[PDB]
Amino acid sequence: AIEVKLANMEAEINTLKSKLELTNKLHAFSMGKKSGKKFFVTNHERMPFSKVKALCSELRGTVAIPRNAEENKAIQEVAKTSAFLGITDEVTEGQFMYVTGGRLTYSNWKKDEPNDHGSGEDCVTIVDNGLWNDISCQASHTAVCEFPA
Amino acid sequence: AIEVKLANMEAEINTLKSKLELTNKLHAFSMGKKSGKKFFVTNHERMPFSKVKALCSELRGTVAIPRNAEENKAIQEVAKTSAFLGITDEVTEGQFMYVTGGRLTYSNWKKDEPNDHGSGEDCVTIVDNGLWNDISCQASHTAVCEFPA
Amino acid sequence: AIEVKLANMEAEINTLKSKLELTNKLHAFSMGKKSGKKFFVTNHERMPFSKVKALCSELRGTVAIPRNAEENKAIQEVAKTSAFLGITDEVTEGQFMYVTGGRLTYSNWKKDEPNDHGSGEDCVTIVDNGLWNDISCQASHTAVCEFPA
Ligand SMILES: [Ca+2]
Ligand SMILES: [Ca+2]
Ligand SMILES: [Ca+2]
Ligand SMILES: [Ca+2]
Ligand SMILES: [Ca+2]
Ligand SMILES: [Ca+2]
Ligand SMILES: [Ca+2]
Ligand SMILES: [Ca+2]
Ligand SMILES: [Ca+2]
Ligand SMILES: [Cl-]
Ligand SMILES: [Cl-]
Ligand SMILES: [Cl-]
Repeated sequence: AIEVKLANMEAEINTLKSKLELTNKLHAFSMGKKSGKKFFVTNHERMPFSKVKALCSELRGTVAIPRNAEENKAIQEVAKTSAFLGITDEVTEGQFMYVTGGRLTYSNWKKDEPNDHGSGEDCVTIVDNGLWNDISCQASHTAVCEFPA
Repeated sequence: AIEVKLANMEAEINTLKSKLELTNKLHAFSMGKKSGKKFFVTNHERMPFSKVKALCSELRGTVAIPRNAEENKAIQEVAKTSAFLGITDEVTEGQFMYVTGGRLTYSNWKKDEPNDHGSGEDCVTIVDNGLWNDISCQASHTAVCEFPA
Repeated sequence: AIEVKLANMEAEINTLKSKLELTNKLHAFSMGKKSGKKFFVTNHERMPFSKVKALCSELRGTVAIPRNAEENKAIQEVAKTSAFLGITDEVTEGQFMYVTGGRLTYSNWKKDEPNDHGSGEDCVTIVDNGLWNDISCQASHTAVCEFPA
């Protein structure tokens, strides 16, 4: 009977949706996602900023953005090496903004940074001791993505 | 036409279900699951026992339970820090039972434990060297869930 | 109704397929998959060659095979200990072949290897120098699976 088969199909699809959600929750938990907190993931690959943005966007995340000290430390831990943050002053020199919009608030700049060095630096990397340095968007640093809480 | 479309979609569905099962298999393997052994996993978050139970049930798992010295060792290495076990003596003082049911088979109490210290301690935690200490269920410890072999 | 519901379910199936693809991409990323590069994964379990092949087969992968020094180094780093490679001379003693078919191209044999020692050695393990040694297929070494670039 077509209708009974259609109803079973709806149930099969709803069951699959729920199982996929469960799979997504288990993976986030295994990646260290804390309850009600956003999480960070890296493949430890170094690449220019444009590639990190593309990669994270493709995974439905964004380049990691430290909004506070705890998150900064979490990102530093995940990365292990220098890594790009989702913060740049490409739109207007001197005004750092998050890739997702809004003016930069919390910061952890190394002493004497940002300094738009040489020909100019519009991207930001979390470096030694978790401090920040503005650097060329064309330089290759570790790709760290963040996913919603 | 319609009956054919429906049959073709039932086939796509079966294939998708098998593909998701694969994703689950590969994820567990990547997280260290050994052939024929229970899969133990943590996000390294410390919280009260009530929360651990809720979290593990939310992922369709259960709070980690060491049924023997080998599983106890496995849990010890996953947790790294003090972690709640799925065991309590909430029914009868001194009678430790698994949250999933039954009397405790294996145990690894630390010297002078269990002591039901102070106002009482009805939960259990695996601590240094993998030894056990009873503790208040309200205290916050690492959340470690288990999934079937 | 019938046809509308059937059309909706096709949309649901395609949406679910896209979501599962996303989940697989994100899991590959967390597993360390580098852009356009093949990747290796291990659960750190040690088992006989027969079991490694069966396990990787279940996961839709293959026993890790280094096609060059780069891949050889990657497998060495994932395994951490001796691990089996998808290379054997089981068919014809002395002529090592990939389990995936074809004659062994790249090789990194330790001096004096392969020597089919004692009772016989038909499988190959990448040792703690990246160098290779032929060994009994019955011996238990780390299972490292390889997935496509
Ligand atoms: Ca500029
Ligand atoms: Ca600038
Ligand atoms: Ca700078
Ligand atoms: Ca009590
Ligand atoms: Ca007690
Ligand atoms: Ca105690
Ligand atoms: Ca032989
Ligand atoms: Ca041989
Ligand atoms: Ca040998
Ligand atoms: Cl720049
Ligand atoms: Cl208690
Ligand atoms: Cl052999």
